[PDB]
Amino acid sequence: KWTYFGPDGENSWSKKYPSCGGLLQSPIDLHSDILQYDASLTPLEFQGYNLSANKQFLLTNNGHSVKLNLPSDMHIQGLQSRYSATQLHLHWGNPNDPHGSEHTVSGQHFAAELHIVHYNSDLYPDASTASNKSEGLAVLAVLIEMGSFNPSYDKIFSHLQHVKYKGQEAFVPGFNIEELLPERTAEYYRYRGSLTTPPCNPTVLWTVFRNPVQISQEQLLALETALYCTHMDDPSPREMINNFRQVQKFDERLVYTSFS
Amino acid sequence: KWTYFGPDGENSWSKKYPSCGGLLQSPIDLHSDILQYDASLTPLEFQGYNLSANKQFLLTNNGHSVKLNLPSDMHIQGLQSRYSATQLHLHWGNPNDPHGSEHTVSGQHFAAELHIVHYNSDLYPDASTASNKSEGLAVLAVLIEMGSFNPSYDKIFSHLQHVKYKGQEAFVPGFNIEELLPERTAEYYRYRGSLTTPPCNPTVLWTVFRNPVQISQEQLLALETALYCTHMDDPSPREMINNFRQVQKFDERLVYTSFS
Amino acid sequence: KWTYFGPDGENSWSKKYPSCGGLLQSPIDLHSDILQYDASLTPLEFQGYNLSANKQFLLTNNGHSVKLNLPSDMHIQGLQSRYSATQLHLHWGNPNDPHGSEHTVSGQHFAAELHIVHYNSDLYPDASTASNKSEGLAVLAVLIEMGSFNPSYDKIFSHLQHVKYKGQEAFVPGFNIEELLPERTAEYYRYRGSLTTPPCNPTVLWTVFRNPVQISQEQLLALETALYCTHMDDPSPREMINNFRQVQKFDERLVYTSFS
Amino acid sequence: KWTYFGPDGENSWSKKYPSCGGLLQSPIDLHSDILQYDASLTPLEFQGYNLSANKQFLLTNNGHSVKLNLPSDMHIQGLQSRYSATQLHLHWGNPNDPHGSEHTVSGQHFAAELHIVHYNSDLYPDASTASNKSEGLAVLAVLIEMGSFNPSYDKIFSHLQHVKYKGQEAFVPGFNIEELLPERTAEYYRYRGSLTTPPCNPTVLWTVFRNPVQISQEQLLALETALYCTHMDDPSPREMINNFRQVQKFDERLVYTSFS
Ligand SMILES: Cc1cc(-c2ccc(S(N)(=O)=O)s2)cnc1-c1cccc2ncccc12
Ligand SMILES: Cc1cc(-c2ccc(S(N)(=O)=O)s2)cnc1-c1cccc2ncccc12
Ligand SMILES: Cc1cc(-c2ccc(S(N)(=O)=O)s2)cnc1-c1cccc2ncccc12
Ligand SMILES: Cc1cc(-c2ccc(S(N)(=O)=O)s2)cnc1-c1cccc2ncccc12
Ligand SMILES: [Zn+2]
Ligand SMILES: [Zn+2]
Ligand SMILES: [Zn+2]
Ligand SMILES: [Zn+2]
Repeated sequence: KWTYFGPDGENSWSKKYPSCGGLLQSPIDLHSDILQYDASLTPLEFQGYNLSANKQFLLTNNGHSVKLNLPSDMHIQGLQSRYSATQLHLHWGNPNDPHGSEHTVSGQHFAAELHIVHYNSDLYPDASTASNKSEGLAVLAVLIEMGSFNPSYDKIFSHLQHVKYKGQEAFVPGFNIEELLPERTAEYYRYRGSLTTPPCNPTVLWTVFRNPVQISQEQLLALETALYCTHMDDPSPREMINNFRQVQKFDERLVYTSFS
Repeated sequence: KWTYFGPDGENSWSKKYPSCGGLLQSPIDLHSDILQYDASLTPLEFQGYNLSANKQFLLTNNGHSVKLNLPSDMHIQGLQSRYSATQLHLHWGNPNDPHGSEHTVSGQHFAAELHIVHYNSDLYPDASTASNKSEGLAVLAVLIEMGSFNPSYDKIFSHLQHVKYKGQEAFVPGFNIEELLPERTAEYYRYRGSLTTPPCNPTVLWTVFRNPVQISQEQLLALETALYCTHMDDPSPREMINNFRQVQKFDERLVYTSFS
Repeated sequence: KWTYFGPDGENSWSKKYPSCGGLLQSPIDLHSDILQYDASLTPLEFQGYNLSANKQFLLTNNGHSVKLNLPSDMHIQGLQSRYSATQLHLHWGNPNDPHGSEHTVSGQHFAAELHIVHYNSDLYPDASTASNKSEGLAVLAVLIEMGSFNPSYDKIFSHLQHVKYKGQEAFVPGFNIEELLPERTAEYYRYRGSLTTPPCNPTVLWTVFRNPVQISQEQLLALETALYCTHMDDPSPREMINNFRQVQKFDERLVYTSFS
Repeated sequence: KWTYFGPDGENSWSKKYPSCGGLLQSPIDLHSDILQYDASLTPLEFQGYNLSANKQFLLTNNGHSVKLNLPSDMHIQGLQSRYSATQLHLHWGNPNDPHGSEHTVSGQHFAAELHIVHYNSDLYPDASTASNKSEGLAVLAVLIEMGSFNPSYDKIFSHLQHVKYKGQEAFVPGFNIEELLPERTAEYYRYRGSLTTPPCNPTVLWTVFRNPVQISQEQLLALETALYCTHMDDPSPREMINNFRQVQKFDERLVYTSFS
């Protein structure tokens, strides 16, 4: 058991999850002093992201985020190995302070953040295996700010009232996950990091796109208010808000950019 | 044993010091969504801050920071109690990333941060018994930015190369401590928080001045490069750099401002 | 009554020493699939390793290796028990194939290997008693590759031409044993294993440092050609070469690393 | 009784099978220091390897491997004597660590290894007579790696669910065995060695082909998960995994290559 608030909150993760107090922890603040252009970074190519409408995909409240399962025939090209998709999920703040991205840029929090998790499907049979091993995972991160209505993000958010509580589940018809990504995917930040939640394994290769996406005022408030961390009858219900980790120390180490 | 790096670093403080994973932790990011103007916040008066030039004051490398002992006849006027000074010390980054303040403003790290530590002398007989009790401590924070040489700060910094190693001490002739304070001390952020180092006692009334002071690049580099956490003859020395805590979650609370 | 070649070689050790065909045998091949990061592995401290230069320490050819006796005031700090030093020795190949390390990394042999042997002095009165008992021993392993001359190793290797035959003894003045260790001793592999020689007791907590040291081409050749397994007057001399065990099966088990 | 794990495992083979602790043991690591080009080595020709589809060949789980019986009208030309076939079988690792070849190349384990066993039909009347006599046996070894699906190897793998336990047998229709061999069979390593299982007779002339073949992830996982070392009625079942011998010392001896 771990939470984002109170006694089992993130300063206490290291007790049961020692890696949370270990190496290569994420997320981080992306600022000029630790950036470095790498001319050899190539654009990712996104394959099998256009999910068939006649198929459906499981959405789950896992008590920490809302999660959509993704098929292993969905994959990224442009890394050392083929990585196949396993799931995506989100991180957000709260109505009084709607800044709940994990990564920050020059000290600025965005409204929210999308993570699309992949496992090394050349080396490893499944995400389970891959999660605590070298070269294990590749996570794509999209920064989300307030703006115009996003019909693509609403393909997820229109389902939130069916996964209000921990353990609940709902099917979503296939849509084009590539619509979730920003402008000019070629431009990104890349560094070696970790899971941002327990167990905090340092097995993730991070790609954070430079350019944010927009969702409406209304869409963001919906996401911040829809969900609970607790089961259909915990005596003490807890709202799912502020489900992001504080940025970590990042000392004598480098984040590589595909832009100058 | 605690540090700012490695297995004894801040994510693991909670394992030896339970308060570091509890409530009311410092430091924090000061941003609009959690600020509120409070016109009842009156100017502090700084009494006995003009230390006798004929007296000397102990400077010490304690392995975590550099610390100057302060006399009990030094005190803050204008709080519910009189608070008497006990010591001051600093926090800083590193030459490759010179942004090591503890508190941030709108996401932005300053170069360094000065802390003038006081205890409630009305209620308690010394800082020791005040430290972990209600209304025990008040800390004044000055944010420090790189720019102009600062003669007053140099009355401390000129002694740095003579306390390079843990346990070493020097004497500092009395000078006017009020000269370390920024302009318009009437303007400040106020909130209830904690020590930013173990034991992380949540017993601190924080006053962070609105306006930064400046020190020279040269002053900053001396601060960032002169000092070691280790004793003189340790075969493997460790540099005293990045001795600041990351900002903490601050939800469902307000910081009060004396300026609008 | 055992060798590293022919009928009394390692496939036959189990006929004379039951533990050599038992569980938890060393050495092993260190490869990604059986590695796991463990943030709980903190740095050892090497205490009393700076041996008095006014003292001398017995170096012996015992017919299997060259051995340096070590004082019991020398010890490892940072394990559950104190482990006190008893001897160090080496393992090597031969000039025709100079890859005689015991542990391998991703299949690759290094030139040679140093073992520094310690016993659990909290639990047990001497190394003799600890040798075949629970948590009895702890061995530090340094992988040795051929490269730059090493003055510290030469404090040993300079005496080799005076212990050429079995039973012969020389005195080595005290020097700093820490100088035999590599860079970044905080980085290591840890696993539960056995003596690599008869009687092969499965009582050893192994720490293999991640990073090798270098010794010169000339130092390596002296190690591989100076010593004999036989007594001086024996008309049939056998050269002390290839005195390393092959790697053992390692299944249903993990090696824990302090690095990722 | 002998096994690849625990107290009857490979370090104990010598107790009842003396030759396992003897001369000329296999397998070995093939690395530059012990290789020598030999221009007189000629290519093998493979005769009667295209087995009639109208005949049947017995597949058996023998408790140590899966074996396919072969006819003696299958032979190799290109050695000193005609060698005629008796069986083929395989060696493999386990799902967590899918590296179970017997021979290694520059320290690298491949996924698995195929052995095609032949006996000297010029000198001896049958494989049994030949097995423990001078010039008795010749074994071809093919190294196997993860890659594309291999429909030729599936002519074996598709019958595995019929031989899950020791003693169980199934007939396989003839296919072309030459389909199991890699590209450029003319390039190979040759050396004098032994059976890699008890009784470890030193009577094998080994040919290991330079180039590996590929099978899919699913085929390799199939092979590693299908079979048991124990009978139908064993109360203590054991999965058939890691059925490969560790590499042997190879001192004062040469492997000859057909390529330079
Ligand atoms: C692949 C995976 C990612 C995650 C993630 C946690 C946090 C992230 S995030 N915030 O993108 O860094 S991804 C959690 N669990 C698994 C996972 C998936 C499937 C089986 C697992 N078995 C053991 C441990 C973890 C397993
Ligand atoms: C009051 C006090 C605060 C602190 C502080 C640690 C960190 C801060 S900071 N970073 O301003 O929050 S203040 C350290 N020592 C004492 C202190 C001062 C004097 C005597 C003490 N005796 C026992 C324990 C602590 C004593
Ligand atoms: C504790 C010990 C380990 C060893 C070792 C044999 C092999 C290793 S190695 N290759 O590090 O695994 S360490 C040798 N001698 C002693 C030892 C040391 C001192 C007294 C002894 N008395 C009886 C038996 C052994 C004694
Ligand atoms: C059973 C057997 C195994 C082997 C082999 C055992 C291991 C290998 S391998 N792993 O290719 O080196 S080949 C060779 N010939 C025979 C053989 C085959 C047929 C009859 C026999 N009679 C007596 C002894 C051996 C006989
Ligand atoms: Zn995430
Ligand atoms: Zn402070
Ligand atoms: Zn040894
Ligand atoms: Zn075989």
